[PDB]
Amino acid sequence: MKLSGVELRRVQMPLVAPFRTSFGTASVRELLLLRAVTPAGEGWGECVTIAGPLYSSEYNDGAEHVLRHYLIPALLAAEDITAAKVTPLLAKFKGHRMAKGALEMAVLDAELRAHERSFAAELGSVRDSVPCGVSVGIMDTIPQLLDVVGGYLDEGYVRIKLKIEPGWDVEPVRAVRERFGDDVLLQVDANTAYTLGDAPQLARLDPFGLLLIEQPLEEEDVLGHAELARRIQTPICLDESIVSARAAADAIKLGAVQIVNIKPGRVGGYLEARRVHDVCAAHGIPVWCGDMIETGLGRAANVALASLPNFTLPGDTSASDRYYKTDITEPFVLSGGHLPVPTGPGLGVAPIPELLDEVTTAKVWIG
Amino acid sequence: MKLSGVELRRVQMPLVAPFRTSFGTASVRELLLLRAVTPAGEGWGECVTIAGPLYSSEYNDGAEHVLRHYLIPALLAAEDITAAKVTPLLAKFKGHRMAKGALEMAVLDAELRAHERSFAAELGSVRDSVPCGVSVGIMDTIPQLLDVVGGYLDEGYVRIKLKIEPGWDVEPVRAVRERFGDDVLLQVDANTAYTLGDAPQLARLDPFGLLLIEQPLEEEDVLGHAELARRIQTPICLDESIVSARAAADAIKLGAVQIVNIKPGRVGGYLEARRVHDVCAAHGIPVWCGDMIETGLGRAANVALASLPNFTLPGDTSASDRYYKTDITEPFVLSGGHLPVPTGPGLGVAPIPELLDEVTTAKVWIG
Amino acid sequence: MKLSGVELRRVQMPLVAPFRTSFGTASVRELLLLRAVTPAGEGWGECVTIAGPLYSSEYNDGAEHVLRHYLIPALLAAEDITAAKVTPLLAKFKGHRMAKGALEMAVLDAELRAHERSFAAELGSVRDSVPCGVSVGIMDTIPQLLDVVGGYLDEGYVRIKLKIEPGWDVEPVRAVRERFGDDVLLQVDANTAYTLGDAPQLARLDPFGLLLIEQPLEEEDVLGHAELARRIQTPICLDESIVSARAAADAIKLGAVQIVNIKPGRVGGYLEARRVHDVCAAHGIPVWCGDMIETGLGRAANVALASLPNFTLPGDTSASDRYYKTDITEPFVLSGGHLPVPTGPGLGVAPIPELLDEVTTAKVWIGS
Amino acid sequence: MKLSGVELRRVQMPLVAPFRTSFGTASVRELLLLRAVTPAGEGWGECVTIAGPLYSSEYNDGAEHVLRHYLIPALLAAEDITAAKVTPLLAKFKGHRMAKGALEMAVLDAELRAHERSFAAELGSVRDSVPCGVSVGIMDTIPQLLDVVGGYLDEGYVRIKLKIEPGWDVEPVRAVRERFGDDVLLQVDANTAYTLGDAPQLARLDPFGLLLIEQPLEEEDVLGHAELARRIQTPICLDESIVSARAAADAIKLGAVQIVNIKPGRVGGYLEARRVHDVCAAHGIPVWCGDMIETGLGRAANVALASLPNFTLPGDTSASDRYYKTDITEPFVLSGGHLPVPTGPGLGVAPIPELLDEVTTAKVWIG
Ligand SMILES: CC(=O)N[C@@H](Cc1ccccc1)C(=O)O
Ligand SMILES: CC(=O)N[C@@H](Cc1ccccc1)C(=O)O
Ligand SMILES: CC(=O)N[C@@H](Cc1ccccc1)C(=O)O
Ligand SMILES: CC(=O)N[C@@H](Cc1ccccc1)C(=O)O
Ligand SMILES: CC(=O)N[C@@H](Cc1ccccc1)C(=O)O
Ligand SMILES: CC(=O)N[C@@H](Cc1ccccc1)C(=O)O
Ligand SMILES: CC(=O)N[C@@H](Cc1ccccc1)C(=O)O
Ligand SMILES: CC(=O)N[C@@H](Cc1ccccc1)C(=O)O
Ligand SMILES: [Mg+2]
Ligand SMILES: [Mg+2]
Ligand SMILES: [Mg+2]
Ligand SMILES: [Mg+2]
Repeated sequence: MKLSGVELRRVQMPLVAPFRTSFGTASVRELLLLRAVTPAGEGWGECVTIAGPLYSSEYNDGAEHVLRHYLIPALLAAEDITAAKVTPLLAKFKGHRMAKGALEMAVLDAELRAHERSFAAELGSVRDSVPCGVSVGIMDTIPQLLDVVGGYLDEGYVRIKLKIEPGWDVEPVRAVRERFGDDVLLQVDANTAYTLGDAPQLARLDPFGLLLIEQPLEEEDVLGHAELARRIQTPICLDESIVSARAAADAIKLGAVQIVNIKPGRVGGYLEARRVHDVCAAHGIPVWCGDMIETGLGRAANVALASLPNFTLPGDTSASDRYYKTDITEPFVLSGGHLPVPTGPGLGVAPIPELLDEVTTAKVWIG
Repeated sequence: MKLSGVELRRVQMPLVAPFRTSFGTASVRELLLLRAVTPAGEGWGECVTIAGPLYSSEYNDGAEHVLRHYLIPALLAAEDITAAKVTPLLAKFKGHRMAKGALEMAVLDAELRAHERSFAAELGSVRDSVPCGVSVGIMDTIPQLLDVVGGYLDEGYVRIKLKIEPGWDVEPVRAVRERFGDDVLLQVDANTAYTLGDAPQLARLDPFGLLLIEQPLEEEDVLGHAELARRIQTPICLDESIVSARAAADAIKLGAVQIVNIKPGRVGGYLEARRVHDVCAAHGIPVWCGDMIETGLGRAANVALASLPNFTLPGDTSASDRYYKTDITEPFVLSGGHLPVPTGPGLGVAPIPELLDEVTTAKVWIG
Repeated sequence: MKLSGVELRRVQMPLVAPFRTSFGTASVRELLLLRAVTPAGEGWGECVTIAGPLYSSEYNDGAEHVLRHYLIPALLAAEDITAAKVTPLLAKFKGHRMAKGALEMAVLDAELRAHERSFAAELGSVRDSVPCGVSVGIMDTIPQLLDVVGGYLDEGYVRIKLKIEPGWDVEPVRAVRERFGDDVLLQVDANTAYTLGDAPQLARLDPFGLLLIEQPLEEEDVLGHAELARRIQTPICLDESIVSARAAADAIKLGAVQIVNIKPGRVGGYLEARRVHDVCAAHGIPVWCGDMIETGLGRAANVALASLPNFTLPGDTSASDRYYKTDITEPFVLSGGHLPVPTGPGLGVAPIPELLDEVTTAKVWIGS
Repeated sequence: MKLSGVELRRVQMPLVAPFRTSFGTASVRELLLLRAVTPAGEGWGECVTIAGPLYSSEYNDGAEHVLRHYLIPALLAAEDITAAKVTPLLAKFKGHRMAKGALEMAVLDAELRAHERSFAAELGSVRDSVPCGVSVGIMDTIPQLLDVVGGYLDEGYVRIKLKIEPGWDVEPVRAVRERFGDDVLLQVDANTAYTLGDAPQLARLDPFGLLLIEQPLEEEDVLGHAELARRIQTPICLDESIVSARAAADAIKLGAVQIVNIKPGRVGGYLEARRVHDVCAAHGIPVWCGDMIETGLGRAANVALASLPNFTLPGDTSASDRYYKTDITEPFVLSGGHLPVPTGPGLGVAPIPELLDEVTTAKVWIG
């Protein structure tokens, strides 16, 4: 595969409802899409960065910059190229995992389309559909939360994840437990908002039987998570900290984690994500698929990834309409709490050009 | 892919020279080959069992029996089949890894041929050729060893591995070191022939600067290998003990291993072998590709596997003519101490039917 | 003595009731018997393999094959043989523990009959009878389970062991506890059906005061069992994982086990079983005797084994009639919840030839 | 067996040469023999106590007393008796292991004679002869030591063990090494004579390549031995400390021992000794057979014991004439450095009544 060039698009899509997290609130999703062009044809990738460096150090303008002036040129200068070779070709560049991952996705989609092979087949899928949960944001009042939660249970979502932060943890959890009972699969996610000094407050979650607490402490504090685990009954899950398969292995060896959230972009691609899955499986650590409010492109890849054998807890890969009135691909629709795994070549979906154009803010060709 | 049936062949091929190991001597290679037939076309697999249970519990008649009456029927009874799905379809059968691996290889070869994709591309190859060492057997006299070794260094093999056993360890190593010097990459392999009580004898290998000692103790004695490592300077490498990715992770956590030999058949296939590679990479453990004196079918798959990024020590995948005057495939030929990675669809090689018939002792169709 | 030869028999015996486990269901027991012939006399051994490799990698056709073409010829080729020497003579062959154990049993039985000595005396028995529990399979409905359990408590079995699997764990246990109370000795056995990810489901068994959970995870996952132990209150017992005395020592050192199930065939014979017992005793680990639905030959040997001092929990060595209408030997009959330890030479029992012939499906002689 | 009674004999036998140890010197062996009488017939046992409590707390008069007033009556009062049941029948009496062991030996010899079975068969012998070393005492001068050692090497003993103590360690070892070379198997035995404060002195034995140092510290100081092992290169072997299989397991778990000396009387019998062997084997710890200057009765039982599979270092079971001009049984005679394993029923030997009467100093019947 000689790479001819890449099209970078900025896209802006309105959200059905504001999504609030410990780091801020969003009414819109701003993202980067990549169209890799080969002599064979096209492949699509999606960057999971957001507008500013509030979740991790990467952000949309930074990703666009590093892709345009370093990563894409390094691939255009090479002669062969395969999805596997992207990693060594870009290894000299430190970090920028979300950007590398987006690029690897587009290359992989082009490569697999050319062999008429699905993402699911390449990654090692063993099922045709996957059970889906939903991530629910911080709200202004308890009764507004109970409404939203009740709504998603009614749609048939099999698990609820609540965003939490200081001032919004024990009360929402108690309320959800009182209203909906102890059989609902329930977990929480802090996005780094606590310190080890807040252990006694997080220990107040012990009686509610949560599946897990996701990333209570900061990204770099792996040892702190192992300390925290000695003080609370709720199992620790890491997200922000798991930047690679090596990072997962390290965290596991140190007793810092019992369940891992896998997000392809965060780890530098679908291929590294597979390795994270394999490392966790080998240590008996369950994994589940995270979501970065992707369009249908990323959603299609994630649903494929989530059909691997060690994904044994429900993921955040919700139906398109949880986030968007109008997706840019044919949308994902919940059915019996599950999403179906795509079947065509590559991602098994492509942007509907009319819908994509409506939401494109900017476009540039790199050749 | 619906699987139509499988052809089981017994094959017997003479060896250029007797090959002696701590468990016995062979002048011939007896093996099983599989031809998986689909509507799409064919795929080939090779079983790495030997005639009796002297290296592991599996052996040729046992593999033929379990394939024929359990493994193959379970795949024929399934609706849709993929290489990835072979594992869960056969999971209810305990052990029989070499047999399962052979069957998975044939299915994978058929699947990939149909997508016009190489084993190298599927596994994640990052190089076009690989450096090759050679495994050298136990001999009757030191001077006969020095001859053979000198011969293989002359052909351009980049590393020597010596089979060892009680009564044939320190002397052969000292002799090779006195005659060829300290810069030759040199290692040893015991195939389980020692006990922890022999530590003082194995410590006598400390001054010769060996890369490793492969499987000094029995397959089940992982804790003993960790104990042995506290007593000798030579790094421990495991082979027989590494039956899966989980087994590699367990050995590594216990300090029982510093370098891992990967053999696809021993671990239940090329897809598990890839997971062993990934688990070892994530812990910083170098791997290298083993050899089971395969025909060109297995040799092609191994050379592909050995081109993955964490294979950072030379493998035992020697040229065809190290073992055979006449291979059943287009032979592998050493060139600058390297073998080239195959490029066509699937294995990138197939049996030359006239050569295969000369060496086939038996044949049966399962349908 | 020189071994003259060995007779291999395939035997099929119907079960009184279907027996369901996490790995399948059986209405019949298919097994291998061995008759070792020496100048001194005959001895009997029993292989505990089943028809396919669903419990371990070994199975009946595989055991027959490896016995016939490797194990038995290696013993015929030797000069002098004792039960103890069987292990080194067969050491070059990797695995095949059940097959080796069957052959050792037959050689030992012949050796001990010639010295007019019981299995019990050879192994180090300290009691004349042993308390017996029962292993109860998975059923289609909770009320059918309660009926069967109630029946076995009525016969005087001192302990109940329930087979479990995903979808059949917390409910059957709760039901048995509700119907029969908290004083019944109760345990469960998964035969490898769970993963470490199922720890929260297995932790739901915490309030029911089980003695143990046997082999919740796969055979090779010893470190995982140590991890599981830190997450559940029910003590872990290993079965499939304990393939030798070295394996038991390793599991114990890693905190992966608190109680060990000993099955002689699984460990490569009665002599290795004794060593497992002794290693466990030295580390303070209780053991108990497992059952593989053996005929009266294996049952006799197991009852003997179970009379050793560190067998301090009731075993699965149930009475013959729990499994079989007609045993091929003098049957074992429960009495005050106990089975008596056999007293004659060797096993202390032998097949009744007419009963054995009714049930024999194939027979072959292997000699030098 | 109902036990009818036991005959206790005191015996005194002169030694060919004085035997000096860190705890004293002996020119004579004073011991207890037991003759257990059943309806079936007789069996013999031997107590390995010495005259005073200088090696352990047990001694001849103490053993005679405890046997006569506690142990033997407890067995006479029992209804059925087997060698295995001795242990539970005597369990209420604390300690007195050498005494219990002597009684168990006699009962076992009677039981096995009645079944026409050898000690070797009962214990699990896998060889017909065993290699033998010799234990050499402390001497007044270095040149006298070199003579005695040279003599025993000339007879074909395969290993030398030197008794040592403060003032007699480094010099004798150096001298033996300078005279006879580095290939002689050489070890030392301190019988508890050092403290952890003498570690720098014991570290001066590092360069002489000793197989082991036996019981450098006191019986109770198991943790101290583990400390000492961190400070010297010579492997630690325990003798006095290994009072049971449980003790061996404890010592091994604490890193206090690499090699174990088994003495049946010290551990409370041949049946516990077999358990010590099995425990050590399971942990990969080599064992070897000790000697307490027994008569041919004990010697016969020890040679049988030493033929078990994990006895992988030569024992102290020397030929009868190393200690005695005239043994009370048919004597053990070295042959190619080996002693042959007895073959008859029970011990395979019995006292020659005229020789026994010559050396009997006292006799009593307990009935
Ligand atoms: C899509 C986007 O970049 N929004 C916000 C922050 C944000 C994103 C996603 C969820 C919550 C807040 C920003 O950084 O300005
Ligand atoms: C569904 C969700 O909460 N996704 C992110 C939050 C997030 C949304 C959008 C962009 C970045 C982060 C997480 O799992 O933390
Ligand atoms: C042809 C063959 O498999 N021979 C040996 C095995 C063997 C293979 C390779 C090297 C040495 C021995 C046997 O007796 O089973
Ligand atoms: C090339 C070689 O030495 N292979 C095996 C030994 C072996 C050869 C042939 C068949 C089976 C095993 C090893 O790596 O240990
Ligand atoms: C007789 C036999 O081995 N039957 C089952 C297995 C089985 C044995 C014991 C209990 C349940 C199932 C089979 O392999 O099909
Ligand atoms: C009585 C019983 O449950 N035995 C086996 C199951 C089993 C029965 C028969 C043959 C093989 C396995 C166990 O404890 O796992
Ligand atoms: C004869 C005797 O038991 N003498 C010494 C001990 C002894 C035995 C063996 C070797 C040295 C001293 C004593 O107890 O005083
Ligand atoms: C032969 C020898 O050195 N035996 C004892 C010493 C000893 C001899 C005789 C009686 C008691 C102890 C030991 O190994 O420590
Ligand atoms: Mg998070
Ligand atoms: Mg090897
Ligand atoms: Mg079980
Ligand atoms: Mg001593």
